[PDB]
Amino acid sequence: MLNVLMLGVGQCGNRILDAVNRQAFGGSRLAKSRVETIAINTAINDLKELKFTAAKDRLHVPNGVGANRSKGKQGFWENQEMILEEIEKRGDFDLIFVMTSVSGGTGSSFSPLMIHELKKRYKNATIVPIAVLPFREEGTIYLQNAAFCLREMIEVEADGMILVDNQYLKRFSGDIASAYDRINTMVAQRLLFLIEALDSEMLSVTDLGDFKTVMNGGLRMGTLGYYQADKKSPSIRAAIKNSLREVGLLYPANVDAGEAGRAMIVIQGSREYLNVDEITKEIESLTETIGHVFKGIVIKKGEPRVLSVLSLERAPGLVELYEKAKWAIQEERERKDRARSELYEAFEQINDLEEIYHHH
Ligand SMILES: Nc1nc2c(ncn2[C@@H]2O[C@H](COP(=O)(O)OP(=O)(O)O)[C@@H](O)[C@H]2O)c(=O)[nH]1
Repeated sequence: MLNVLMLGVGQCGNRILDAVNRQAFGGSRLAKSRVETIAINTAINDLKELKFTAAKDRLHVPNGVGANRSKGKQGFWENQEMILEEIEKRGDFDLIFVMTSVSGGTGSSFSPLMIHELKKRYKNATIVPIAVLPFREEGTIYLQNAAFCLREMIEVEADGMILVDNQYLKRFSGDIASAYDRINTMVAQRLLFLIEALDSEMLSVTDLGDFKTVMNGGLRMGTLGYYQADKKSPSIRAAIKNSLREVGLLYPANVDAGEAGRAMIVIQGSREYLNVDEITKEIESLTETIGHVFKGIVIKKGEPRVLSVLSLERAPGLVELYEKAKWAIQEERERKDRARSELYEAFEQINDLEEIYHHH
């Protein structure tokens, strides 16, 4: 009943979309809503490396952006109609995910621009960016791009934003390909669960209302939490708590500290595991630390799993990111003053030397 569009923009966005398509193939098999996916990139090598995305869903936008957001923005304007045309060919959508890193040149610049245009064309749509944050010790440009991208995302007034923190989720040491795969798999798993949840309880598109209410609360930024219980311990209470603890989140929000203002908790699993009274009692507990909590139960054969959609009131982790971008930009300037300073100093040294020379 739900028309969903997923747009993976830039390399990171492309790879997340590919993980979505990967996992979606498995979901399709079990089945015995329309979900469109477009991977958008200015680098054709990236689109070539995709493995589970149909050729028709790979959109090359000609023309080198690198990590230059200015060039990215220019690139978008030059190809804006072509990009939007590709989207409009696929009909109407009720729900749009725009997936990108905030640190590159293509994803981070196209995405806020694209959302602006999409909001005009699909006024009734729920449009949700999935914003992937850089590794802590990624370079200066990555941090700077991140800071300005996040600003534009808020400015463009989408329906909230799901934060994905590469640093917190970072695994496999120097094996960045494995790190990306773990992260991308977690994002895709959560998004697919989210879409399933929204689609199964749906009688009308206005049923996206509660989700929008959460996403538009507080800072208008949030994240997804997740926990799959095992057969041994199917406790819903534990399952609910574990999806709300940092280790369960895509971004390390501290729920116990009251950083989350709103939440949607979805419990999915075999009917025999689902005690409505118990679930209700657990949700009531959350209102201690979380202002408004909505809940959904989805019956589907399996050991229970929980998805949490959190909305943030506070995000100290993002402030830390901003300060590091700031510290970075500044250090480059001081490095340029010390060079001018030693050069001025050298000239004064030479003057004394020449003056000593002319006196002999
Ligand atoms: N989680 C995740 N992060 C990625 C992936 N690829 C790149 N990144 C991160 O995304 C940022 C680079 O942006 P990228 O999408 O590669 O640049 P773009 O193609 O110009 O938009 C850096 O912070 C990378 O660490 C990926 O597959 N998964």
